[PDB]
Amino acid sequence: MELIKGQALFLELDKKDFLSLKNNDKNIPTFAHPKNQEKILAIFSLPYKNPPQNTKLIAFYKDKKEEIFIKTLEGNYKSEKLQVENKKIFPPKTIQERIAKELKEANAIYSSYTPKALFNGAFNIPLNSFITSDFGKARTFNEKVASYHSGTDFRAATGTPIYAANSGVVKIAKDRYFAGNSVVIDHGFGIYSQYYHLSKIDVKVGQKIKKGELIGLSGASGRVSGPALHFGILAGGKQVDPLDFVSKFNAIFQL
Ligand SMILES: NS(=O)(=O)c1ccc(CC(=O)NCC(=O)NO)cc1
Ligand SMILES: [Zn+2]
Repeated sequence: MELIKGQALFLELDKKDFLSLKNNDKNIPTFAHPKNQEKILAIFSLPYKNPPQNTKLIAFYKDKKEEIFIKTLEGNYKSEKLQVENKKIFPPKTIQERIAKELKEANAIYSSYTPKALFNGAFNIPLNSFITSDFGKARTFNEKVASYHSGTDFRAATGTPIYAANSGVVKIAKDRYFAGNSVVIDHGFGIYSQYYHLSKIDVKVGQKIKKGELIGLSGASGRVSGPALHFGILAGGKQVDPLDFVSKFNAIFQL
């Protein structure tokens, strides 16, 4: 198969006599294919930065092993050369400390696999706007990828209402350094949706939240380049293209 870097892929597999699905010694969780009962699903993601050229998964069954080969494609992401080498930058310890802590808090949350569906049918776009800045917009020195846009930015003046893309449980609901006023929702199966740079947070941590229910107001917090919404999806342990994901997810889980 072929998968563009920074995208997710729903794998279909026979349920009967299935034992495990592996990427070398790392396990990959599985879940019910909701319409077809003889099948199960797993989410596989390739990182945008530094993906392997090829990947080989193994679906072990009681009676046989089934291999899956996935070729890593490059896609057609927008990309600009960097003038100045990125290098190490030297923030104050006070900030270093905050970042490093908020990172730990994030990694703990994103490696807390919920093995049931908390969602309710398809995802909807968090607001009825348009994309100002695409996912995957990269900045490169020597065609090595230094950074990229980990989400997608919608047009939103400060105070534009934002709605949960799908049902779930709120895991983050506070101001953070890079993300500004962040909200992150666990939808189950390692699928998290992200809403950043809010001007206002209207939810707590631990709160069960309905699809289309209000989670906050768009803003510009922690954002250099003005008011907007930054929407993100983490799935199969990686930041991925949110619209591409939504479209694949919905194709399967449509109400
Ligand atoms: N979920 S998390 O581990 O806290 C995280 C993911 C991605 C980013 C990346 C970012 O902040 N991009 C900002 C931006 O340019 N918006 O227009 C931060 C934080
Ligand atoms: Zn953004």
